[PDB]
Amino acid sequence: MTTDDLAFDQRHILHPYTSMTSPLPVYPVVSAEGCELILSDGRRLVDGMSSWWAAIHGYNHPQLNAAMKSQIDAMSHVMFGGITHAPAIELCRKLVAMTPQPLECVFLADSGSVAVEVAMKMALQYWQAKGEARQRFLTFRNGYHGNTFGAMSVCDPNLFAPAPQSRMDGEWDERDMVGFARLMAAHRHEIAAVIIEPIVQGAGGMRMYHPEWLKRIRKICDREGILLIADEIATGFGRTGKLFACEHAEIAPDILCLGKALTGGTMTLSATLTTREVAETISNCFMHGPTFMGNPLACAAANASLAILESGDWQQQVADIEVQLREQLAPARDAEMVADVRVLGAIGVVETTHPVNMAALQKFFVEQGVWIRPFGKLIYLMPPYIILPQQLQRLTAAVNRAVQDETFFC
Amino acid sequence: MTTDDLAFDQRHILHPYTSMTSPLPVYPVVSAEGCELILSDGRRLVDGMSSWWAAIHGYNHPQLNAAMKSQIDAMSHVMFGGITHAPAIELCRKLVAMTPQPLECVFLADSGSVAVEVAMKMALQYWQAKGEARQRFLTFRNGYHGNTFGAMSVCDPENLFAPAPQSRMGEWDERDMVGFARLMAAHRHEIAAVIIEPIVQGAGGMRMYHPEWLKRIRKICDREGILLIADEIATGFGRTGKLFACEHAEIAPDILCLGKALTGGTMTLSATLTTREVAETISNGFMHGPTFMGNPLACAAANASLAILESGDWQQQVADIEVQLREQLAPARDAEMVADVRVLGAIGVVETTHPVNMAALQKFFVEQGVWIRPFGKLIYLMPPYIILPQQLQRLTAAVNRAVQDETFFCQ
Ligand code: NA
Ligand code: NA
Repeated sequence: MTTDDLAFDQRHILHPYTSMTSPLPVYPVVSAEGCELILSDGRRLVDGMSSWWAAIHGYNHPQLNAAMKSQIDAMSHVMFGGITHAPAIELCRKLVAMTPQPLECVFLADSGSVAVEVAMKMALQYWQAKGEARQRFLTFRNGYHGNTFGAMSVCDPNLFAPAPQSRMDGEWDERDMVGFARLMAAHRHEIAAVIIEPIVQGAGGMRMYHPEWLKRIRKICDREGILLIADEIATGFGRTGKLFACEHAEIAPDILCLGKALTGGTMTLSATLTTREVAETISNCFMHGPTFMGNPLACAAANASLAILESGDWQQQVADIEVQLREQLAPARDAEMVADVRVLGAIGVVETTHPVNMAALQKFFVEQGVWIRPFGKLIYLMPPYIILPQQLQRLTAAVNRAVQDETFFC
Repeated sequence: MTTDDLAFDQRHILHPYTSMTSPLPVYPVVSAEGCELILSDGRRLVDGMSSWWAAIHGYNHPQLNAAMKSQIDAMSHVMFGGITHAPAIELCRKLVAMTPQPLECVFLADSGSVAVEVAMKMALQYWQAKGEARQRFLTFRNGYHGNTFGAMSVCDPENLFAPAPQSRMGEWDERDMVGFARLMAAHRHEIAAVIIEPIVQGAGGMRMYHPEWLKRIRKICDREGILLIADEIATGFGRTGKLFACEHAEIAPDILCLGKALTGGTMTLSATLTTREVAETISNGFMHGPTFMGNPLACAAANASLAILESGDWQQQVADIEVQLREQLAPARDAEMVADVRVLGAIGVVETTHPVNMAALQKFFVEQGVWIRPFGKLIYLMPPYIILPQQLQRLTAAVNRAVQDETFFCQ
């Protein structure tokens, strides 16, 4: 990559959440292996982000590589309309078996937002088939479910209950419920579904709430006849310490959305699983179909990623990561720029009192030989499960150092 | 693929537009090469669909394959936030260079529907930035722009819907404009953008209309200061006989959407291009970012796919496909089940008077050693540009056979 290459990027290529008139530096990566990103100039960086949740087995993993290459030798893509193939079947089997008993019907899609839209369309068609006037969704404030038109309608600015005040680390307080009870009482009759991110509210605040909330929501839904949609696009596949974050409340949703880590972070794929009751009611078809539904290559990558998780090794890896993050992020509770430190599984969050200075903190991080990407008042880690203790220690040392003074804040 | 495997597919895997209470048969594909799909039972089928527009170079293409394998060797994925990489830069260079001059800012995304949602959002953020109350989109009836909620608000039934373009790809009839002008006069103050598929309305009826429509729409938008969104997710990359269908009218939109054939049908990827005016104007007031934005593997596949097109061979491959389709579909105009026949580039459409029987028709095609996937009252062909004449002949003969009587119709 030349500097002329980098100039073209600034002038012509839009990047996520960022100006075309004031783009900040972007770093050129040429390759990646294990837990390291390799920059154009040869510098190797320990990845603390898993490229946004997804790369749980890291990069250039031999099992993912082999599977993707083999699939390419067979066929990279073929349409799913009237057709089926081994990768899609092998994947859907693993998905049905690893999720709660009632979730046995699979709608594969391309992106998470699209998987959420499918979930919403599923809830709307469901009630319409019963002849009921239910077009409204009840969600939490601070929630995040995607970029698209429908996904945006249930995002922190339908009906919005307050964000869950009670914590995963701490105690349950009953006052938390008053707002969601008030909303449901007033609206039980027009509500099609409650859509929520279980335990961890990712993009909306990296909040971790007490599992009693999920227990409570599940019973209220059962009682009123209302559908529950669990958005696990960020939480699935072992990130919070359990395979799926719902397991934390011992509950099953009516509709489950998955993505990000599904393919081991090699390429995009998503899935929306539901119950037979929902799947059959709607057909009495579900009106949906992305062009690349069931992509064999993305399914093959996903199958190999799940096979690595079938060993169970991730449980110990994630538990170890949890203990190391708690121990090593704790000192930050004492720095002047930190407001809160919270860990669950392989998620380590240091919330600050003032917002960060993106360009400056990013450079500091790259200088430390680590890749860490902050947003707002949050400096967080979500590393790959195969990260070595030495590598994890480099990440926490860098975070602890960043919050030592106001050099990198505002 | 065992039978247990096939049974699990039927009871647990949703397929596009198709019931889970009354599922219809599906065919197990184990591999694909050239212009052929290979079933589990060993049967080879000539593909007439390009896996819905996308696989313009067929399957197991040695150049596409080596490119993908090489990128997997470097890295299949890395986040695009704060990071850039060779595959995305090379791709955006090609996209900017091959599209009309004003289109120079690229937003890479995953699926077509998302690319469209991005365009709509751009149009809204834009007027908001200029401080204009503009929240209506004006579109054509019979349009298709994707499956997400925003995309559906401009799919044929609050937005404005002008009558479906009547003049055919045919002489022009000024009366065709009455419905469109009326809406414009009444709501010109409130319209954020006009959004249409150029020349070919795909999923909404495989309709083929007159390029004068684009000249007029471009001129009217110019005059009122309204944004023009051209959805070329289906028509892009040579399909209609020109590189982009907008070329038929030698017009440039303010916003351009691309997908499907962008990667040569190896994996999903999409892109929305717009002008500097739009990108600078939503910037001095863009709120979008899919997780896998800029995915290196998909970008590498698109680079190798665009490199094949760089040779220019598609132009004559498509011209020859068009001559063959017109000649070989002509006999369908003598069949009792046909309502209309129309051809443009490597697209051949036989519209029927009654809806097809999917299960029965699909099986018939498979027995003829061809893969053709109809829908509603349309039996159409969009083959890979590399299809051999003997292969295209097998497709057109199967279509002609299918429309001779009631057999494969209704249900
Ligand atoms: Na299950
Ligand atoms: Na251009």
